[PDB]
Amino acid sequence: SGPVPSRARVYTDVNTHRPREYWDYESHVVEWGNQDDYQLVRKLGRGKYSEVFEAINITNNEKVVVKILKPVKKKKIKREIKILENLRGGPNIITLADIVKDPVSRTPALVFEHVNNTDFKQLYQTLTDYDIRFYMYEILKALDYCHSMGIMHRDVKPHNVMIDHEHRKLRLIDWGLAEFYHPGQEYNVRVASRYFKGPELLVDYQMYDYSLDMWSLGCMLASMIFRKEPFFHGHDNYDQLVRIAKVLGTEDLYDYIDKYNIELDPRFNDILGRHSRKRWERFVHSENQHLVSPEALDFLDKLLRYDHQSRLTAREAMEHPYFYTVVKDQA
Ligand SMILES: O=c1ccc2nc3ccc(O)cc3oc-2c1
Ligand SMILES: [Cl-]
Repeated sequence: SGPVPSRARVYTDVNTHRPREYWDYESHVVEWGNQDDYQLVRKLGRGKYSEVFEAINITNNEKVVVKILKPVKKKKIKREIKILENLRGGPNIITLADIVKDPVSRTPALVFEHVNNTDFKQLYQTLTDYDIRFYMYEILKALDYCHSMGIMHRDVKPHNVMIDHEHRKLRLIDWGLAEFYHPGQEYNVRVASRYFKGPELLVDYQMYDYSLDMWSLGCMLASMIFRKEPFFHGHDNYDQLVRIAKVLGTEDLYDYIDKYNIELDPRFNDILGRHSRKRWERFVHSENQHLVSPEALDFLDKLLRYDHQSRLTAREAMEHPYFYTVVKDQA
């Protein structure tokens, strides 16, 4: 019969009402700077798609971050570039400073404003309940903006959230997998990290939307409040759904399949089986009690849903009682 089509509850036609140039990144022309304006100081870390270095700008002696892209299809490079330019200036969004071509490998290398190289994974152990709500609110600002700009991150994870805890700044990075949202378009499910992949990715439902980022956010929230990184610890893409099914229950799962008429892989039918929907009070123990609250659990539950349309939008999430104390202090 085929899968039931779906659309985004919010920011649905935002790209349609914008000029071609905005979302048609293949036609985007790139103005290239010179690497002889930058000197690499030290490697900040390696990656699957790029190498990252701390660098200095020999024109104003300003510290920057250079991301030397590994060989990948031209349009994917233009995509990341265009998305960065479109989201530039947004709340908690990383700032692409300059676009440069490397002398040695002759590969493009994005230059970003220098942000305190503190990863979200290391700080997890030291976060108080308030710090969690605060930074989750900050991420929600970045997510709501890019969603409003018709852009899905498709790779939300702690490894992609830089935070300057000293000044309480936060930046959402790595937009290399980000894509523009168009109503009706079927996308590639092979995105994001395994532990943060939403159900529709695991069951191969290609017509997803902004809601994908909300699931990944839910996975982060769970890991923080329950002190379990990662929360859903699957071995592969099949086992990942099983780990989820053992928590959210198999009942809602097959109903999600039924609703959108999803052709489920025969493999799942053997490993899924039957599981009840666990209460969140189960994952609570003496070490994480101070992070768990009735407000937290209610908010977390509204993120982790099989049905992507059932998940809260980025704006709705910011209106949840869980952030009441945070919104107050900011005013
Ligand atoms: O201070 C930093 C450190 C690493 C960074 N890695 C990035 C990777 C991708 C991207 O789009 C932006 C990035 O910005 C960074 C800023
Ligand atoms: Cl229970």
